[PDB]
Amino acid sequence: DSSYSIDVSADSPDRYLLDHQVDGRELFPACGCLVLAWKTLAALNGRDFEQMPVRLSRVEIHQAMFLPKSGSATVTVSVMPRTGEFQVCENENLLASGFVTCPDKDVLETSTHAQTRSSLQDRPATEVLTRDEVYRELILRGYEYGPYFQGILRASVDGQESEITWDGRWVSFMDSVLQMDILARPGDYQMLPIKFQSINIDPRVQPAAPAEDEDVVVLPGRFDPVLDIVSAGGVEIRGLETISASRRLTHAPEVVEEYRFVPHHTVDIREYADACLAFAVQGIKKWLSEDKDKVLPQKDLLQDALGLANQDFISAKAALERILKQQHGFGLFHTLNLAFSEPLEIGFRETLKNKIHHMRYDMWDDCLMSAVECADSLKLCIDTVAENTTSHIVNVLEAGAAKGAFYRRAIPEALAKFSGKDYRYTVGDASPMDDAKEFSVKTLQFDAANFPASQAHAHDLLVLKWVLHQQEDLDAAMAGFCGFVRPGGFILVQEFVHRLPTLLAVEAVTDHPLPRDRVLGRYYSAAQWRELFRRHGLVEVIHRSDGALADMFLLRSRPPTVLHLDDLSCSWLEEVKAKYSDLEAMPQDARLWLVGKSDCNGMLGFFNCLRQEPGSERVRCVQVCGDSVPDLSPGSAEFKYLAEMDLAFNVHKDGKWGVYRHLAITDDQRRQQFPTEHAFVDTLTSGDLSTLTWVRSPLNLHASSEKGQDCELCTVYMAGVVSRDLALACGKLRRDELPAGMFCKEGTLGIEFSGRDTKGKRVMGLCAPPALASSVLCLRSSLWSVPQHWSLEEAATVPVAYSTAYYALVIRGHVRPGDTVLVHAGGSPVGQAAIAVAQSCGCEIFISTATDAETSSLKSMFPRLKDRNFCSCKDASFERHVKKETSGKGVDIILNCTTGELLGASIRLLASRGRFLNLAELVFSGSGRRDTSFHDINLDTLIDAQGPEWTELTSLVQKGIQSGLVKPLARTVYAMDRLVDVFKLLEEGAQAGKLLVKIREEEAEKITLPAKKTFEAVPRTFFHPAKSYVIVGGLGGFGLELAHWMVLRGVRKLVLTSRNGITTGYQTRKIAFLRSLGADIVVCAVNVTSQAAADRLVKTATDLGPLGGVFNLGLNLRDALLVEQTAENYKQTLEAKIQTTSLLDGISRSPKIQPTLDHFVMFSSLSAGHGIPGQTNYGWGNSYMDRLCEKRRAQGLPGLSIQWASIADVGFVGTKGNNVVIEGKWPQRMYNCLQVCDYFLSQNRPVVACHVLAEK
Repeated sequence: DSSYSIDVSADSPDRYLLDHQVDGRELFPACGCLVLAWKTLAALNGRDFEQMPVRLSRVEIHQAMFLPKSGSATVTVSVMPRTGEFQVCENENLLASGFVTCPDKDVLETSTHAQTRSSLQDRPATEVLTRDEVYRELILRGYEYGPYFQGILRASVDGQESEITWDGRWVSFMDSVLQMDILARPGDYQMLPIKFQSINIDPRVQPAAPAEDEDVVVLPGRFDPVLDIVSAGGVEIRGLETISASRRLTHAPEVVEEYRFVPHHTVDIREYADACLAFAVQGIKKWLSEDKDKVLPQKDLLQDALGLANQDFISAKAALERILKQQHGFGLFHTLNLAFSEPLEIGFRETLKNKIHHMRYDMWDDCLMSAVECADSLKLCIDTVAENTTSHIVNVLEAGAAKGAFYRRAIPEALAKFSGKDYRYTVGDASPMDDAKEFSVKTLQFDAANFPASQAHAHDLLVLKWVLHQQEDLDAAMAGFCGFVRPGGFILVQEFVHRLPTLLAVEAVTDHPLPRDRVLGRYYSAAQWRELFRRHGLVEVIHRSDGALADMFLLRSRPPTVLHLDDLSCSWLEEVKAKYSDLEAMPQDARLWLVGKSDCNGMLGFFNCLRQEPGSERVRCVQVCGDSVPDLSPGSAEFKYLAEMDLAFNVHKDGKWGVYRHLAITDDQRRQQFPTEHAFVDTLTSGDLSTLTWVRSPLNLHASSEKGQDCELCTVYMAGVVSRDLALACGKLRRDELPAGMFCKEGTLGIEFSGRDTKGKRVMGLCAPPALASSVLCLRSSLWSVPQHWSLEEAATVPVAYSTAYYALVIRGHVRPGDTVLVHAGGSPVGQAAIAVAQSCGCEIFISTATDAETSSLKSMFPRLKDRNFCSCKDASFERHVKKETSGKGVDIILNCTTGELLGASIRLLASRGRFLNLAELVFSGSGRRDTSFHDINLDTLIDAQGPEWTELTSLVQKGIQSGLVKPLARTVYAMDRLVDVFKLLEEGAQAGKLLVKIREEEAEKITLPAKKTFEAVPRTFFHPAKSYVIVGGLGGFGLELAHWMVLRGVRKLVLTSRNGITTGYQTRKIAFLRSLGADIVVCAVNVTSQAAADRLVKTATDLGPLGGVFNLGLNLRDALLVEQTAENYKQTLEAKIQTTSLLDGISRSPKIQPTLDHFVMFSSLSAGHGIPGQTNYGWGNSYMDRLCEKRRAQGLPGLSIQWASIADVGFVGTKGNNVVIEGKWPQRMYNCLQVCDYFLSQNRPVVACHVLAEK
């Protein structure tokens, strides 16, 4: 137990160990455990770990320790003297094991140690990867190494020849070599090493450690793929079996949101409101009729309310009870019932008020009170305020916080999503507000006019939720509120207009009494509210209603210079550049009126970026879209109406004035299952059985034609489920473990199926994985015709069951007349199939049922079975029974299906020349029966590799079907929408025989067309393999990864267009990999700027195949403030987005390509939505692209514009470090970006956005 205490403090040597990060976690590298075992062996043998050649074999990695951010950890090492079986473990959980020894000269076997010349230099840059790209690949996979572990200086495109930087530390060097190995196997899944085969270290031949001044040593390293052996300097790693991992998003969830032009102006909420009004009216009538003790608070007020409403308790109570019954959250009625029905004796006020205070928490979340404060309206109001205040911090004050509790929904749904505009929010009310502790805010207690002068004019947004109908002197209270607001600030008001008597019942208790325009002495109408706002220097900028109770208003405290940027050739650039400095010298009461009315006027993004720059505060943008162009000439009624508000972002559309704002997309909308003609079940979050759901299938795209062999598309009617499907869905069996040919498939669940083939003839059989689906593309060789007298509910049981039975007993077991067959778990369908086959051959069968009901059922299903041929599988008793009944010889064919100690017991029953058919081996190898045989039976491999054996098996099962041998087993049909329960039951072990899923009900006729049907399924994104897609500028950083994802999703014909073509080595490696996946990548270098260039591009695409999509990913970054912006920069930036986009749009809507195009996509950036300082070219380009895509969708044809915040890894930000924050937007990962893109490609919205917020 040579314990090692590692330390990771600042001054400790091992600080570098914190550089080995894997998805934002400081994992202790396996190389560390290897080096620790090396040192332990060296110490135990009286040697130094720098001059002792070592060899670690059979190494296996169990767990990965998480290094503390700062502190120390303990790891023990326990090696055996003779065998050298080390065991590196910490605390109670083992980390790694294997054997470690010290061999003689015969330690290294590669000869790369002797080699000293590199030769990697003087090779064209197009054929060598530098450190930056070599580690860009690995960070893309998920390994994010720090500078100390970035121990690779150069690599070849083949990934074979490479250069390592030796600088003393052994762990860094070993992890560099392992990084070489990982680089040798491309992909997109976070590979995790588990088992090695041989790690030989020979420090003697290794070059000596550099001194401090001798910089580093460059060591050559080579990876031989024949044996899969990576050797650099003095190390030699071999084997490296690996598994997959499910990644771990390092940041907060991506905030998907759709751009939309938001204009200014459960139970049916109106019905709820009306019913509650009637209930309140009758309850007030009851109270007035039962007011003999004169205890009713302000009886005159409630009499007035009842009289105004006028203009049985059981009846209305039943009305509201029924309306509740037919139906989330119902608060108003519950509180009203509590209030009306309560002992009204002396002291009523305080007890009832305390009860109402208890219930206020539920009262907030009511489907009538919270009917107007939907996420949409709050986000609209808050973002309007945010983009109309010139400051990095926005102040918000909430008066009467206790009554309203606005923050409840304004902080976590409209403020917490702020990016680049910090929010300072404070509450105020005479009552304590400790309940606001969770939502961190500063408490400024007060209430009226005795208004704190400390915040005299230091607020931008004042919140008035149900606090405007409580004051008496509305004029003075308004004067105080308006004072509370900075000039140009906003006020949020939420009031009641209709159905006042209801909730007046409540206010008469909980609210302060008031005397008595004044509707009920306390309330004002909508028009009256607007009059009140008008009288007090306030213009209502937004008005939202709910039609029942509540109305929200966002109000603002009230020689123009127009500048029509109608031109799109950047003459406006010079015009505005000259006219915009004139604002600075001008007084602060004058603003610049930028007016844009063009076919695709792009001012939205341009101004969004320009706003950040200094001196832009007094600049107003006016975007005009659509016809009915408003009169924007100076002196026009529209212009007076606009200046009455003076809003930064004002847009016109459909004849109404609104604002182009972002709106969040709730998870209820990211899983809206749509109807599709084909679908297959899959697990969204791999490893969880609670997420199984139906996803659209690529067959819907008429991709049913398979190049290999001839295939037939069958319409499934009854899809079976096997233990294999559970093993895959749960996560016990990783996808990559499946045979090549099933890993590239669409899904991986379900094999058996049965239904009508083309022309309708009923068939059944196994197939590729995507069988548990509403349609399957079988290979025409795995199809048996359903006989008569066999309804499809029964044919779903023969396959897999009898297939495995025959394949085990006959094809491989070769059971003969005689011999003894031990069938474990005779209850399961495979057990019964094996019983049938074995009894057909005539052998003696020893069954091992688990329970007793299974024994009775089997005995009643098979007459010839006696009572001596049964055992108990649950416990290790079957061994005794089998050995006693068979005279100790032992059985011959053990169709075993158990594991663990039961497996050892089963192995200890096998007789000489015995065949152990393991359906699920380590113990077996140590057998003592001499001539034996062990057969691993995995039907998946046979299904994939349909050699002669598959045809022979098909023939055997068909011949059996012709006879009476095979017959359907016990079946348990489960409805379609019961996948989670079906899989859970399959996990439990209480499965009743077989398990099926009824996709479609069988019809009377025995041969007919399968009719039509639509299935609910979450839409995925798949591409037609016979089409061609162009990725303009796809050769950059994002483009390449988008192309790899595309090729994974089915694209086989690509045109990666770039400026100069292939320049670096990373592009060449990516091209080679994509072509290795079996795709046609015709890289061009056509800078699309004229009709001829685009025509040539389309000619290339068509020569590849019919054109289907165009993913424009080009960009040009000439960042510079508008005060010092040159026409050349604008031209160079727009020709990358505007010219190319316009030409592609013009050429893709021609008659010859329009009916074949479905994926016109333009990658944009948020710089058009949220602005970036001094990047107006990017903003104008992005705005134009978004407007073009909106026009496209309005006109038909596909259209899409995805606005990104910041992509990590690939971009230059990834090279400098994927942590730099811009406007508070963390650099988004890649795979998360790809998943968001996957959702975005298959949803009908013109322009969308996606950004990841950074920890403030």
